[PDB]
Order: sequence, then C-alpha cells, then structure tokens
Amino acid sequence: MGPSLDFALSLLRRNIRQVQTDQGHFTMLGVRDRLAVLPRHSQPGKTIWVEHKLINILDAVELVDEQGVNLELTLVTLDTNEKFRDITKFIPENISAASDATLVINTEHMPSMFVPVGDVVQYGFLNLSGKPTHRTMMYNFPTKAGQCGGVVTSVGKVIGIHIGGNGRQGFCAGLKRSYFAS
Repeated sequence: MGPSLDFALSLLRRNIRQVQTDQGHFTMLGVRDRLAVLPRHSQPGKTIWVEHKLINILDAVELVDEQGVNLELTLVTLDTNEKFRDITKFIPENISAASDATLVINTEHMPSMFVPVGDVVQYGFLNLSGKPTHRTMMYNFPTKAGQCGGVVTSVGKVIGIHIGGNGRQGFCAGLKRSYFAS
C-alpha cells in the first residue's frame, strides 16, 4: 500500500467517527485525548451518539475569531474511555492551502467515503445559510448534503473540516494547531 492511502485509512480507523446529534448525521474528528471537533451546525447537546453508544459531553466551545465572528467549529470534550491518537502534529500552525486534497466522510449514510476535491485555496469570508463565517477555504468540487464534518487532508496534513457547498464548490473551516492547544 502507498503512503497517502495508508495515511487516510489510518485517519479513518483511529480518528474519524460516525456521529448523530438531534440535527442528524455528521462526521467527527478526534484530535487528542478526549478532545474532538464538530461542524457548528451539528449543535451537540448534553450527549452525542458516537458509532455505537451515547457519550456524555463534558464541555463544548463554539470557536469565534478576535472580532467575534463565527468560525463554524465546535470543540467537545467527551466522557469516554477512548483516548484519540494525537494528530496535532499533522495539523498546520496556520490555515494552509493545499494541492490535490481528499475529503474523507464517515457517517452511517456515507461510511468511509473518499472524495477527490482537488486543490484547496484560501477563501476567507463565507455566508453560510445566513451565518457569516471567517477563515474558510474552498474546493471547486460539487459536494453534497450530509458531508459536514468531513476531513480535508493532503500529503499527511489535516487542514480543514467541511461546512457546506453551493452546488458547484465546497467549503471548509480551516484548522490550525493552536485551536487544540492545552
């Protein structure tokens, strides 16, 4: 097996989980310890369904930037025995463009799904169904409903979380390592 296929499959196995909230089916990225990230639209409650059981959420933080603008990411600390393999070394320090990225979706409806989205560019401001959002990136690929939370990855780097599309293009919230600092 090649290096990029091995990396994506290991990310799926060790870090990318099928979840359900009251808003429906989403992909969740576990980053380290009991810390995971969700797309804000998932609106996690006091418990979240993770793969095969209900998990209590100890803390949730909806991230905003220094202006108070939505970044469309929710950090959650889970009450679970699982400790996530620490992938913070694979998250860039600054929001980074990439060539020939893959979007990895994992929900009950779209399990272990690989989508060849192509180049990912800096985008910035996005109006997400009436909610203004900063620090987004863009791919010229017609993504569809049900892929929110999907993980954007390129050459061993974990660079974004899918947050929506316009029928011709898809958009992610950019990841940076400091979001996950202790």
